Amino acid sequence: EFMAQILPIRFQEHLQLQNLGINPANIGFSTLTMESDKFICIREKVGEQAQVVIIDMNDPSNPIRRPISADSAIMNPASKVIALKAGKTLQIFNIEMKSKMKAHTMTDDVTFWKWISLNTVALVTDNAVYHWSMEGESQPVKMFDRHSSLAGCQIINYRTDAKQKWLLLTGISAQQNRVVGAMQLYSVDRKVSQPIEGHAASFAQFKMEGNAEESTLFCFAVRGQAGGKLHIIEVGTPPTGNQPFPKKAVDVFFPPEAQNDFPVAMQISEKHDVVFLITKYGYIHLYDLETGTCIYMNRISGETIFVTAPHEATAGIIGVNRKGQVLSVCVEEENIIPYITNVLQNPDLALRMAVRNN
Ligand SMILES: O=C1N=C(NS(=O)(=O)c2ccc3ccccc3c2)S/C1=C\c1ccccc1Oc1ccccc1
Repeated sequence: EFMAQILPIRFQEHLQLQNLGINPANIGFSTLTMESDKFICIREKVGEQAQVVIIDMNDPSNPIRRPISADSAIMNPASKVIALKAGKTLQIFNIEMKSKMKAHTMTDDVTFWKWISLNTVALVTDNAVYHWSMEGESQPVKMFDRHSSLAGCQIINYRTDAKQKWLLLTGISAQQNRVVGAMQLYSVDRKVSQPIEGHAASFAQFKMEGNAEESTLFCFAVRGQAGGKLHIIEVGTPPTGNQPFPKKAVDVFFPPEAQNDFPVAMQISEKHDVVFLITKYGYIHLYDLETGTCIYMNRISGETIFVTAPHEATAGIIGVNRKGQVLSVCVEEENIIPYITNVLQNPDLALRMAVRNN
């Protein structure tokens, strides 16, 4: 209780989507996308008519709404560009210039897709993953074939390292009354896949003390038969001159009343070298990227948070919950080291954080 009033985080509510004319039935994974902190896109069928709604997070009181039919709609992370699909037909549309950009017809249905950069869409079929540039004439390019361990899964995420050399596909399945995560880590250079049991993950770049060059880290969290675990590992050849990053493995805690909770989302602060982990029940956890030390845990949402993105300005995490609350969490930069000193009583981490300068 000493200094218990000083949190290491700042929680913020940004929006309530039901106050912006969004039907609650459409606030969910199949109909609402948030590919970055810049936009939220919702598909709604008002009467017999399919509509696409775009909320510009910089102008949220003026949603853009159009009678456009699509099975899925994802805004570009940065520009006023949208990808739409209808069956096997994909199109990318330049909203700003009110013009079509690119189109492609697949032979296999796309069951999941996501923007992975300012200019590339990843496409997941039942049997493969493709990357499609929004520029130029190029067709999607196959990156890898799907591993059998993901067969029949609901795909929930796809993401890459910054250099697009380490690719990660995540799915879940219902095995009796358990939700089991299955990941496929693919190395572009080695042309090798590794199946991993995991629920949520991210990549990060991290410059170790004593090294001149960044390490590419892969962090994943799982709740399996052994309970909750978080792993932080370097992937790929360490830059010449670097020492290797020692792999970290730490517990992920669930209270006794939360036996059916599990990880659903992860984002990593570039600036603060902190991992944000969100659970199905609406808990957030913070871990130190370097050591895996658990900094903080709390239940921040009464409803499941079903989509997240980096929150750029604060190097935090932003998300939408099933009632339509748009919320974020970030490090509170002036309070985190007091909290580490006096509540965690971890002066090694207090020092290491100040030395990084944060
Ligand atoms: O009615 C329209 N209203 C618009 N306004 S907008 O550009 O600000 C805008 C705004 C929001 C959008 C959301 C999703 C997809 C496109 C959008 C475009 S463009 C248009 C028709 C149109 C124009 C050019 C070529 C074809 C057109 O028809 C379709 C376009 C995409 C999918 C299906 C049909």
